[PDB]
Amino acid sequence: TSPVIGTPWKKLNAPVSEEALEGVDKYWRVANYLSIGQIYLRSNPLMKEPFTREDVKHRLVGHWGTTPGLNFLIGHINRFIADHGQNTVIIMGPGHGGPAGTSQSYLDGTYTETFPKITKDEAGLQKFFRQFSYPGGIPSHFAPETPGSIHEGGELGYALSHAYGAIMDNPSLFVPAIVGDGEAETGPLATGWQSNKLVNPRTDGIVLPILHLNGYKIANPTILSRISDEELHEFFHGMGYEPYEFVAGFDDEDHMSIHRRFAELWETIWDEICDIKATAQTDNVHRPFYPMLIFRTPKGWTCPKYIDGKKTEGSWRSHQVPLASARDTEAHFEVLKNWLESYKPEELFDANGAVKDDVLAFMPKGELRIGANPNANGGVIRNDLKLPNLEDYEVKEVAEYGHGWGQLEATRTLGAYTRDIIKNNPRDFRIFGPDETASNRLQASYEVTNKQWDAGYISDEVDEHMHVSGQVVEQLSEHQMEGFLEAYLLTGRHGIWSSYESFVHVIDSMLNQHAKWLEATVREIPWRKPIASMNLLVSSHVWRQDHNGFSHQDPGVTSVLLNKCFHNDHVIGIYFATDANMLLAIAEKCYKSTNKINAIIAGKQPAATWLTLDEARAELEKGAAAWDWASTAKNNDEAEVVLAAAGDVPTQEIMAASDKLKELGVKFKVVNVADLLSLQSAKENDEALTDEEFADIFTADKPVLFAYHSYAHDVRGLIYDRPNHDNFNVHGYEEEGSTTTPYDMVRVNRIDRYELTAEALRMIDADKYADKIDELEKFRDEAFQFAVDNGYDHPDYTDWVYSGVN
Amino acid sequence: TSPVIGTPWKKLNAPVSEEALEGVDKYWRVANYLSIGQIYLRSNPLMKEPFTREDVKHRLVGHWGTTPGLNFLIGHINRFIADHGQNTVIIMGPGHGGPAGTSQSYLDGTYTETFPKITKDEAGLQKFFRQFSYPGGIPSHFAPETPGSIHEGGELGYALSHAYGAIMDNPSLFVPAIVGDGEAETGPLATGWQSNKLVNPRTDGIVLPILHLNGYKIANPTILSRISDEELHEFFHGMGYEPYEFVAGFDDEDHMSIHRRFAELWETIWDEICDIKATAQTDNVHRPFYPMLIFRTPKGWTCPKYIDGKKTEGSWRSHQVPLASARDTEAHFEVLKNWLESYKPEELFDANGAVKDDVLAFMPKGELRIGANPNANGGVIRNDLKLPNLEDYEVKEVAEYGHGWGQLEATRTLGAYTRDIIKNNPRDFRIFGPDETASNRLQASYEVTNKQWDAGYISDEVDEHMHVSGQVVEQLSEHQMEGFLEAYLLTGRHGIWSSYESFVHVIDSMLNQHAKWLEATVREIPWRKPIASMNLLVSSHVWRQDHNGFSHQDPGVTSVLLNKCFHNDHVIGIYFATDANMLLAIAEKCYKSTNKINAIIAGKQPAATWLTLDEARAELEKGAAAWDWASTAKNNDEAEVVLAAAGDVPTQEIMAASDKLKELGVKFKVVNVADLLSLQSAKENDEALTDEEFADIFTADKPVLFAYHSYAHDVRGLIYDRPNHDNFNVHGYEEEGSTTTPYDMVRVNRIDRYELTAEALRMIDADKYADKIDELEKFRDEAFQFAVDNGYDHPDYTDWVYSGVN
Ligand SMILES: Cc1ncc(C[n+]2csc(CCOP(=O)(O)OP(=O)(O)O)c2C)c(N)n1
Ligand SMILES: Cc1ncc(C[n+]2csc(CCOP(=O)(O)OP(=O)(O)O)c2C)c(N)n1
Ligand SMILES: [Mg+2]
Ligand SMILES: [Mg+2]
Repeated sequence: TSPVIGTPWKKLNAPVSEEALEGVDKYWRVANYLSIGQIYLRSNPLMKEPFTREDVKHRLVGHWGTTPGLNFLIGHINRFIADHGQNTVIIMGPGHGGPAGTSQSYLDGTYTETFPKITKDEAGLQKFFRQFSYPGGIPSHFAPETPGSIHEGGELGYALSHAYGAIMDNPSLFVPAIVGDGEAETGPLATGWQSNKLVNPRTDGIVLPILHLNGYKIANPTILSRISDEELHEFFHGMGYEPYEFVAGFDDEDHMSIHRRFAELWETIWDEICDIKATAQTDNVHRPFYPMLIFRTPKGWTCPKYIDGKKTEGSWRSHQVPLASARDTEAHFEVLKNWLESYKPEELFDANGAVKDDVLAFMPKGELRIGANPNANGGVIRNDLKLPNLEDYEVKEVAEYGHGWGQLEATRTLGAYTRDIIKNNPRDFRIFGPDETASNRLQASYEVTNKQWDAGYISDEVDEHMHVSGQVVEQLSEHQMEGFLEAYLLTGRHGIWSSYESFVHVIDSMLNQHAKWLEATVREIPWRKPIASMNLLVSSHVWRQDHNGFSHQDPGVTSVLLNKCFHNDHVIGIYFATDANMLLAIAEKCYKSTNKINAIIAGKQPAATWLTLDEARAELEKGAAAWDWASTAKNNDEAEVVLAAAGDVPTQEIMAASDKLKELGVKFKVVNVADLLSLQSAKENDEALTDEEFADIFTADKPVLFAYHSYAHDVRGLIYDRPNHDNFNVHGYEEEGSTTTPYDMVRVNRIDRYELTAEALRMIDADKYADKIDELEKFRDEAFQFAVDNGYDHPDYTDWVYSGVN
Repeated sequence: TSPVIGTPWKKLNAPVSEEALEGVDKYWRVANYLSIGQIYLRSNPLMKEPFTREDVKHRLVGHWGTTPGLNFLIGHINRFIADHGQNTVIIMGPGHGGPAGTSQSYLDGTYTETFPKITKDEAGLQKFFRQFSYPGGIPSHFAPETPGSIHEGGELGYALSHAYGAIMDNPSLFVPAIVGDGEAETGPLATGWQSNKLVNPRTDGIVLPILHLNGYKIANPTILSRISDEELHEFFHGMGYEPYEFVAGFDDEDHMSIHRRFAELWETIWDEICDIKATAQTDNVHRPFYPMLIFRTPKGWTCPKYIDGKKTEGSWRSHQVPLASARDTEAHFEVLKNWLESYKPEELFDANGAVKDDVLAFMPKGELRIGANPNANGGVIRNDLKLPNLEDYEVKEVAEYGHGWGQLEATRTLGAYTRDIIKNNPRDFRIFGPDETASNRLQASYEVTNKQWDAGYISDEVDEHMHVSGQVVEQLSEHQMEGFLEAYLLTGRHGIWSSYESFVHVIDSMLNQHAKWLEATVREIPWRKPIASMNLLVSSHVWRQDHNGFSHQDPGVTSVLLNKCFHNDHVIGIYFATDANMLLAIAEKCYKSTNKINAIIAGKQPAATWLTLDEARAELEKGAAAWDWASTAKNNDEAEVVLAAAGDVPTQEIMAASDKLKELGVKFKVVNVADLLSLQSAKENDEALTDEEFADIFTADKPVLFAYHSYAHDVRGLIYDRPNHDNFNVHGYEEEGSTTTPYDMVRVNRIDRYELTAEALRMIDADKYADKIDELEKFRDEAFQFAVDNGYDHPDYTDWVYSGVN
């Protein structure tokens, strides 16, 4: 559960003290000095003479155009957290301002705790300076290695979705979400503005969006900064916000005059937020206007105004590095030396090199710190889900009526299971879906919870299962759902989210980024505890898009997921639910797991059930298993072909083809691969099937016919070094489809039962079976003409039931 | 060039006639009847008795929740185009309202022209009804097979970007962009609202956004419909629009009263647009507020109000199909019969079954029609680029100083070439980039054009190369850039767009969709003429992300591009520019091509040049070629290894390793693969290298060491059936990186020169070369410790120049 920390939502009821703002100004100066020492210096952190070009880095990498503004905001937020005792997580949208975050971690004392070799003295300062963006050092962005970070910020557009996710079901947590003005042009964040219509001020926390409007992107100005102030305020008010505006640094006003002004504006905003929270305890049915801060400052605000006669401060020329070579001229080194001395570090550091005590007296202590806040490290919060007994949801008719029974929909079983998980776990488990929960048949959870909706209600003929609080969030944006769930998991909670297969590509970037958060975490960051897994139910898949057609058919999610399987990280799982029982086993395993991205590919269509629960779990631990009840060959020597399958429709076609093969006396084996990554190379993947086990499943000399859900490229690229891999003949999706009957969909991809039987016959003896092969091939065309003439699939195809049903 | 059609931007200066609105109402009724006959009927289109359940489709697929609103808007737009003679292309954002578009194509006469077997009589109406969403029929969405369509609309969020792209450099074209209210929640379209700050009213056309606010998504209401009207107008005004609002169908007002009211509102909006256009001829430096229409209607507006006691009209229950089974009960069939008779088709069709003449008298004729407009079929507009002589831009120093000369940046050559293409082709070629044109070194085009920017200007110390008109558009959104370019090509123009490699994933969906527009076009749609290719310069690639690090390294674009290579469509090209000359040849070939997606992967870093222009073109036509100047073995028999490469950094490492191999007497071959898809299976890909050519390039028995830009999975999945494929040892990206020196980046991926030399030595004789292998392995660690100690890469690595430089 999310803990209550400090004294939440308290008003100051006093002026901001002068001593605190003294401390805030000194903090800002020292944070800018650290952020510059990191970029430029490799030695001599405190500029003991001789300070020469020997002390400067050979290759200057990093960013400065956002760092002083971030340091300003972070120092003021630190004063605020010390004063109010607020439970606060900062989300840094422009993550390229990494030196700001590392300077915070260093100054609040958490960096030395996490990394003991970076001491708080001259040698520790030298190591801290050298390690930024260095061989064998720390990254340039706001990284998982950086304490106090739940968001990398490298790939832009997801500060707001992550903020609204982090506050969900989390009522005491305050999140200032700093948003770059260039990042605000990206598609994800524009729609992430509208997510205050999906949170409740009573049951969820408060997100304060700080638009960091410094006017410029890389080498280009931002649209928001160059439209009129009337337009900007009108725009933010049309999205349910009260815009506040702060402008600074565009004239010669004294720094204290700026710190004081920001203190009054900040306390005004805090009082509006506290009023909203206090009102929500009585009335939470009508939405408030949350304050949001527009923070207009010059880009690179403390750097030299002009360098080489080019406007540097207040321009895009300060984005990455002013003084691109302070190492190769004497004039640029003098500019750099003057820039470092303009902060007066001589008074901010003591003799031994530690930041002076009066510079950090205004700082929060203990669990209130940014790097120490448990919501930033959501693995220490996390507790296991309390799971219902799986046998309660098993489809038992397979156990007595025989394999292949029924016309059930696989995802309804997961719906019931997830409903009871929600029942056992309220306020820790949440279901997201881009308008598609009821189309993936996960609506059984409406028996115990509602869709959280905080826009207007109009009627009850149209607004069923909607409520101002709920455990089902549903907005038509995959970016929103994925950012919500990722921030939900990163804070310590659990969740599933469902989607159409073809639109998972919309978040290929986001998944990639999350994998990079996991790949980095499992490799080099032990102090970050495991978080829950990102569970993605992929349904309404390529083979059954009757209503939509070719635009909704693209199973390429498997390929993008296969690219993140390296160095024994195991941060990826791709599971194929052949039926409801296998889906139960997969979902149980996935809900128990940690630090992974689990894509469970299950169909919503009426499909037969093949396994019992014990059989499903037994197939699960191996990933691939032989179906002894479907095989006609007792041992590996007898079979004239191995028929392997991965996916519900490929499984159905393999089984129907096996029925026809039985009538011709063909001895074959039947294999089902539930988990794709078990087929990976044994030396590469230590949790994949060993080579002996793989050869036992697939006969070394005998041909293997493989029917696969996605593109066959993904199977062939995975088994390349496996034994008997030359004989594998993968049949997968082949970018051929439309709106048409279900048999046609598999016909045009050469994955129907007739084509599979003909493929197996050709693997054995093309000459002996020539007449039967011809008969099958002309039957495919007759059965297509049947669907054209009559509008539905052939009775031979529709009515087929497996021979193993009693 | 974009043609001027009709009489653009003319005011009516008269009331809308009563006869025209009579026609508009009759059109709306007949369009609704056709849109229902398509979904529900397979026979008896005009309901001659006996009209029985025999006449209804077995499987009812399709959508209705948006179709009557679309028919309303389209009929009114048709009256408008007939009256004003406007050059108009409609972009249908909710593309699942396909029956509306097909009903338009049928009613304006273009459908019979394109498809002669769908006549305009009873049999033709029966075929038109049966073919919708049928085996062997037409798709459900607004498809390339549908005349008058440039946008599929299946995957949501790109109606607005496509509209603003279609009007760019196109001053007489009017685009009403119909936007679904659910689609408006998606991330892409939220930022596509802000694209009126990137178009000029003088040089570009006018986009009118029609928000089709029917209140509901699939099974969920929309955020925009449930916020206050004040908020909605404030929101649209903060984005530079004047909101107009129309509300209809929510009471018992007469249909004519609605058509009249809409006529008046539409002419008011048109007069504001015409005022904007006339003002722009004198003043185009200050941005106007373009009108946008908010079209509030009930979802499924003419369907039965209640079915099964559930609110159907004005609800989300009417999204796909009311009466999910009008075939399986008699009551539902009676509901359907009453629904069809409520339009009074008895007076809309004549005896022979044609739509009556007075129903379509108000319709536009000739080139003004939606299905006949040349901007919808942008292949008939298209003309070839006038290309500068390639030899003008060749890097000639390779020809005299020897291969491997220099430290040039490859993309600057493309910058100059593209600059001269822009010079020869203004107002037909355009450069897009998500804030990254100057970071990919394409800024040479600023010598002949400017960045188009129509927000505010503040200074000239920061606003260089910006102008209210230009051929370089640059917004920080990959969705925006890709939609702009796709609508630019679909209208008949040409373009390039550049991006970081890691963020191309942001548009994996969009590329997929465009490939589906091309796969469908090259297979079954001959009447659609070829459009220019989508040219994507992928730069700032994985191997040289010094400033950014792990968050900016993901070369997975190659994998998603490989999934669209089927059935000899050739709609995909993946090219690796090994140096500037190869880049010139690739870019020339790509600019000449049609109906393709060409990803050109080129580095912006200082890299050596290896080929002359003639050599580069000679490598180009084959895709892969042997470097005879780098090989030490004269024939295929002598070589003890083949070193193949694809990519500038892999090429550099192969060449440096070849230098070390030369010192040990190893006989080897050197191969460079410029085009990835030539390595594909010969039987699958008729334009790939034949099997004999492939075996000639790669020795059958000899091991092949392959250094590859992207993940090795993509190489292994492509050569699976090729000869000698067992001996291939692909070395690619392995998700291991950070901010560090360039040698470290290739060190941690086992793709550096030392590791490649050791790999080749192990392929030959591990025992004989054991000491040398050990020496190489410990040198890698020494050269990494050098970078850690000193901050830059080893002199042995940095200073290395190929031995072939004179
Ligand atoms: C989607 C995406 N496209 C491009 C980039 C490359 N990039 C890194 S930083 C940056 C500019 C930062 O813009 P803004 O939000 O205005 O930041 P600030 O002014 O704080 O530097 C860009 C385009 C990215 N990180 N993500
Ligand atoms: C990105 C994306 N996510 C999901 C879908 C699935 N989908 C198809 S139609 C639809 C609802 C249409 O919403 P809206 O724009 O409100 O349309 P309308 O009210 O006109 O039906 C959805 C979610 C999609 N096409 N694209
Ligand atoms: Mg900015
Ligand atoms: Mg809608």
